[PDB]
Amino acid sequence: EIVKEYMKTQVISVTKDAKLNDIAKVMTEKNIGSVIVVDGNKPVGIITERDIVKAIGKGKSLETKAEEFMTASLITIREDSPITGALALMRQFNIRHLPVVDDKGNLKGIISIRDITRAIDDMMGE
Amino acid sequence: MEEEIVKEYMKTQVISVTKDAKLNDIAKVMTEKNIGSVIVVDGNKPVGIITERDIVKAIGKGKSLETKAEEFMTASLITIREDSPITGALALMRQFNIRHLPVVDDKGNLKGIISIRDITRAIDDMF
Amino acid sequence: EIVKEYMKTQVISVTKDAKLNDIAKVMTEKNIGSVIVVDGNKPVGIITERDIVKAIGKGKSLETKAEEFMTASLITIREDSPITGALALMRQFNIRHLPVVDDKGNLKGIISIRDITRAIDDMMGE
Amino acid sequence: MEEEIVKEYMKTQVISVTKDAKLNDIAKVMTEKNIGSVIVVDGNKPVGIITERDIVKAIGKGKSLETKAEEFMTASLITIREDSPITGALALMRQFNIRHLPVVDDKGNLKGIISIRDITRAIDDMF
Repeated sequence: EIVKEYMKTQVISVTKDAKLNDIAKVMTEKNIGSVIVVDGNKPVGIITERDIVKAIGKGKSLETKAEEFMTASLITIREDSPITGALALMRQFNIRHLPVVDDKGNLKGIISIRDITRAIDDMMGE
Repeated sequence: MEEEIVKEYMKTQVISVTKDAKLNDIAKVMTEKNIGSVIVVDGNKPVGIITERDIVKAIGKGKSLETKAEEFMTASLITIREDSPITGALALMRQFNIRHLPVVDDKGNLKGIISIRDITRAIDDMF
Repeated sequence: EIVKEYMKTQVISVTKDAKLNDIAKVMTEKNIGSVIVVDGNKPVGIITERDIVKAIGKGKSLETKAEEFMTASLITIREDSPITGALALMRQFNIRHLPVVDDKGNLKGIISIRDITRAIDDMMGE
Repeated sequence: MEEEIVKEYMKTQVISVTKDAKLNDIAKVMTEKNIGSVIVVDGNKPVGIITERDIVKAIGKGKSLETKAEEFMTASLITIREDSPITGALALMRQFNIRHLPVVDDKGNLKGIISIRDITRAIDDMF
């Protein structure tokens, strides 16, 4: 089983200077719970619904920039990689989400631990 | 065997906020308690629920940090008494196509939350 | 949801005087884990793989008759009944299996608690 | 984070019978311990497994009550060390398309049983 068959297809992202309220609006209209923060050319972080609640919960304003409340992270994975490969990286880098790119580097999707345990559920004798 | 009752399978010590609690204070509770939702109460009685998504949605709609709970929560008055048999909670969940139900006492006050998973565990238990 | 959509289709049964070793042979060839014991016209009990192991485990011989090691029970349910109806009977009569019959009384199948919890799993917003 | 290891998620205190144990004695253990299967060992080392179905099958094939464990068990030498990382057990399960694995110590002796559900729980835990 590969990342591609379990990741959530998603090419939308937001810049490191994007505003929290604007980010929230994108996620709401696109109907997504997580989003990759890119420093123009590459992913530099991830933002989930929990990160937005936590940011407000810590005293940050609705204008706070993405880079100030996202989970900073540079690691990515190829969509062709085995899911167990994604699991290993999430563990080693302590992250619940992985931006998924192609052989060229273009952002294709995002895969999370939920997807991993799911793929496991889908896969036996006693 | 006798019927198992909600009270013995519900998750107690749930977190709630009043219907006029402000968005920022609610986000603060969820952040400090590390939870993904809270029950909104009106004088101890459940009137809705606020999830992380409800918060993000309200912000994405331009609501300020002072927005009251009742203005952006998911409204719901569906509840089940703690003295109710397990299957009673099940019948209510099916009827309203929902996985969780606030649990109240005979006076209508919030006591806990029971989920569809709690129900199957109760079935497994008695068997 | 009704019993019929979750029960295991099965019209085979064994008599109350049937021998344990013969019962075991039927279940093995038909590849089933449970079986209804009938007193000719109606169900009078149930026999599962566990009952056969338990019978041997208690000192009974391979020749032991069905009625001597089965779970005695006369209750049945219609295949058209709602699953919650099956759950109620299993609870009230303390049994993990229910012989399923039709409007005429013919043995159609057997439904167990596993089927019930399964049907529940298959069925929502948060 | 470091890798979780089999030892911390395996079910210990499992029941085993020797490879020459008789069918009736094995059935007696399973009945008295109220379990659905036992590990068959050869000098503490796992050589197979006997489930309720294996017992019924042997009887249905005319085997007597004195039939030895090794004659009707499901033979299997696939095992995983208790010091192994969780994913190691996972890789072995996938490879052999099986949901459970006997766990042994460095000397090959039976210590427990780890299942695919234990693996997902370990994943949920560390996350």
